[PDB]
Amino acid sequence: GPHMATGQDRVVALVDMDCFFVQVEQRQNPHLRNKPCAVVQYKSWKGGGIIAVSYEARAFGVTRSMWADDAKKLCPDLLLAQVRESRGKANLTKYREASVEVMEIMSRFAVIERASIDEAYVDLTSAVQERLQKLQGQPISADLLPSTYIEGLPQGPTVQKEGMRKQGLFQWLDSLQIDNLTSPDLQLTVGAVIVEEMRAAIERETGFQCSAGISHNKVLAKLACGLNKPNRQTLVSHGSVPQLFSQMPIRKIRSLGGKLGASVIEILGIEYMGELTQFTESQLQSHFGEKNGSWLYAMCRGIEHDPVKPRQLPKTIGCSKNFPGKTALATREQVQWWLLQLAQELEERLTKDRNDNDRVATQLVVSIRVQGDKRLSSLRRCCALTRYDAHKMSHDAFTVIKNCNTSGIQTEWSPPLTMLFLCATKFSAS
DNA sequence: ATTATGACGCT
DNA sequence: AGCGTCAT
Ligand SMILES: Nc1nc2c(ncn2[C@H]2C[C@H](O)[C@@H](COP(=O)(O)NP(=O)(O)OP(=O)(O)O)O2)c(=O)[nH]1
Ligand SMILES: [Mn+2]
Ligand SMILES: [Mn+2]
Repeated sequence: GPHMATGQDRVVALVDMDCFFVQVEQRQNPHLRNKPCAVVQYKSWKGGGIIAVSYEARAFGVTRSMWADDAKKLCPDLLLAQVRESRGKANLTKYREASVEVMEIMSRFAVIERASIDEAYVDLTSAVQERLQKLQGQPISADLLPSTYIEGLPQGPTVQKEGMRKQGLFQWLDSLQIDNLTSPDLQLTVGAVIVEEMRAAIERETGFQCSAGISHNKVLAKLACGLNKPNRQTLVSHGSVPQLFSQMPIRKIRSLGGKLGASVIEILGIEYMGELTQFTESQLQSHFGEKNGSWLYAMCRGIEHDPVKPRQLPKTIGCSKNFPGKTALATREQVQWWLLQLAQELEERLTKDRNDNDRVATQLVVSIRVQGDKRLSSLRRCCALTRYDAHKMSHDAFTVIKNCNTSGIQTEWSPPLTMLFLCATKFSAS
């Protein structure tokens, strides 16, 4: 009872940009704004592959992973923007720079954890304590939460979406105890006020809209963020978890969408996250390992301890290109030329990183895939990265992979390569 | 012939 | 160190 810690110590937010690459292209080209729009890489094969979709286009069924030609079948008026091509490959520099814009704004409010190109976690615990001190017990006005949904409300005792949102927010605010500076629900609420301010700053200063989740940990904040996209934020309280999880398919929780989640479902004969509560911690550890079992036991009760890492910058800088079907690399000249192209992009990105961020990578990872292997990587080899020189990096990558070529002929490469990947890692302050 | 990444766990 | 998983 009283000693049963409830995972309510922290306030954590997850901010995720809406259809990010689409918004970057819509800012640049006003003709794409408020239209069914998608971003594609390449063009020749099936119109190119879609990686981002505006919410207008999603209404027609357009999705990530779809070929543009098929998307045009669903939505003939779909507008398309192509990712830049440099040195023969997709070049994502424009979106990385737009990402830095957003991350720098977020960092004004709190130390952030960059989780991807378009989303970051925020530990708002301390900022919430400060704003609570300033409030002096003043209640929180619904006017300060103009885009916030409270998950699970309204309940009990109404036709429009905004009306439902305000109804739920009113129920939430009317139930709040604002004389208690340690009430977790009050803390989440103040956290949501701060996130409204953060999202307002992002849109004012970049033109980009985002959604957000506010809860007591990273997994619940990420799930919350998804509930009311786009351009809205959602508060998931500790108390909302039993109802939320009672119908939540296990695969919706981050990290359970793959083989482990499928094993949970098959071994335990369950479907929803809430069903996990009936097992003991030892039972779950016995099926899924000590770490996974402890994580599942806590997570199905809304409890998770993974910290928001103080990390605004990526830990690695990498360059990769697939060579599918008949484009697979089958000569030594080909393999060398593409290693050079990747290494030249890598050198450019690394040199800009060193100038911006006062650090130097010290290890080069070379990964390849060979024809007939379904795995992502067929082989990974590291070597030393001592100079930011593309010619040296590509020569070193060739040296570490060249023993892969089973061809007796010096010129031919067999079996052909379906992927090259260069990744700079193990950064040190310079 | 989804593709270009990036994070992290395991042994 | 090299490989596998998860993500998207
Ligand atoms: N190159 C590449 N980029 C990708 C891929 N998948 C996503 N991206 C890029 C393009 C995406 O714009 C960006 C962020 O990924 P999300 O947050 O998962 N999707 P979004 O922000 O579009 O929509 P939502 O409003 O639902 O969050 O990552 C991929 O497979 N490859
Ligand atoms: Mn996004
Ligand atoms: Mn994202």
